[PDB]
Amino acid sequence: KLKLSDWFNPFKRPEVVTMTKWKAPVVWEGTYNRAVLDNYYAKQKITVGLTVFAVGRYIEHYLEEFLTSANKHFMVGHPVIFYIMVDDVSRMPLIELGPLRSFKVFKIKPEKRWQDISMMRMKTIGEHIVAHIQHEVDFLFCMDVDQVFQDKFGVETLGESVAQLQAWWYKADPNDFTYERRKESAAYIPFGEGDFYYHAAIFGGTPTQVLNITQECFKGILKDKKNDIEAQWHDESHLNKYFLLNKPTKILSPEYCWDYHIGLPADIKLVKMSWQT
Ligand SMILES: O=c1ccn([C@@H]2O[C@H](COP(=O)(O)OP(=O)(O)O[C@H]3O[C@H](CO)[C@H](O)[C@H](O)[C@H]3O)[C@@H](O)[C@H]2O)c(=O)[nH]1
Ligand SMILES: *[C@@H]1O[C@H](CO)[C@H](O)[C@H](O)[C@H]1O
Ligand SMILES: [Hg+2]
Ligand SMILES: [Mn+2]
Repeated sequence: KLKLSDWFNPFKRPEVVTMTKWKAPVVWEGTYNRAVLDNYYAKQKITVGLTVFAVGRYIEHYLEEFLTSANKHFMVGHPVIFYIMVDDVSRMPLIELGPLRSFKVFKIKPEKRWQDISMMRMKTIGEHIVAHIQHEVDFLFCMDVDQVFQDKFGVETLGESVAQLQAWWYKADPNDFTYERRKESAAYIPFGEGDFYYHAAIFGGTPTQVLNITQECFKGILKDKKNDIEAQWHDESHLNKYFLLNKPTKILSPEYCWDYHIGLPADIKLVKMSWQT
C-alpha cells in the first residue's frame, strides 16, 4: 500500500532523468519525501542490512571511516545490521555504534589477486543471504569499503533491486559505456544494447533479489573463468550485464556515490556518499 506519487515528485528536477523507459524512478536530491517514507517504513518495522568487505590494507585505510560514516548517515532511525567480512578480525576497528545499529563480523579467506577479492564477494554474499541475511532483514545493500557517507542515505533508496548510476557515465551515451564487448564474456553487451552503466560500488534490493543478482554474477564470473577470460571491469561488468537482462526497480543518481574528482556539477544538488581519498 505505497505509491510512487506518495513520495516521489520528478518535476522537482526536470533537467535530469527521473524516470526510465520502464517506469522505474531515478532518485535525485529534492525529488523525494523522506519524512513520509520514514514514517511509512518505521510502521512496518523494516530493517536494513549492509554488507561490506575489507581484506588486507583496505581494513586500516577504509573500514573505520566507512563504519563511522554509515553509523551516522545510513537509514538513520531504522534498525540496521552491518555485515563486516574481513580476512583478519584482530585488525578489525571497533567503533562505537549509535541507536538502531548493531553488527556481525565474519572472517573470510583472502584471495591473492584483488580482482578476485572483489569478485569472490558475489559468492560470499550469496552464501550469507541463504544462511542468515534472508531471515534478518527486509532490504540489503552491498557496498565497497573505500567509500564514505557524506549525508543522509535514507529509505528513499529502498526497492526490490536498486542500482547505482556510475558517476562518470550517467550523462554519457551507451556505446561509450565500458561494458564488456568481447562476445567471449558472459558479461557481453552488444554495441546496440544497454540502458545505463551502473556502478558496482553500491547495489541492493531485497535479500531474494540480491541473492539472484549475486548468483547470476558469480556464475558469469565462473563461466568466464573456465573460458580463460576476464571481463574488463570484472564483477561490475557482470552486474551491468545482469542489470540489462533484469532492469532495476529503482536507480540512484550519482549524488549517492559521487567522485569529487569529477568536480561538482550543477546537476548534483546534495552528495549522500562519495568515493574515498
Ligand atoms: O586489496 C583490496 C582491494 C579491494 N578490496 C575490496 O574490493 C572492493 C573493490 O575495491 P576497489 O577495486 O579498490 O574499488 P574500484 O576499482 O573502484 O571498484 C570498482 O570496480 C571493481 C572491479 O574492478 C568492483 O566491481 C567494485 O564493486 C567497483 O566499485 C571493495 O569492497 C574493497 O574493500 C579489498 O578487500 N582488498
Ligand atoms: C566501473 O568501471 C569504471 C571504468 O569506467 C572504473 O573501473 C570503476 O572503478 C568501476 O566502478
Ligand atoms: Hg583493490
Ligand atoms: Mn571502490
